[PDB]
This record gives sequence, C-alpha cells and structure tokens, in this order.
Amino acid sequence: GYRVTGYETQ
Repeated sequence: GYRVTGYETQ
C-alpha cells in the first residue's frame, strides 16, 4: 500500500 496527499494555493 501507499498514501499520498497534495495541496496548493495561489
């Protein structure tokens, strides 16, 4: 298994 996140704001 694995986990991933991403987040961005201008």
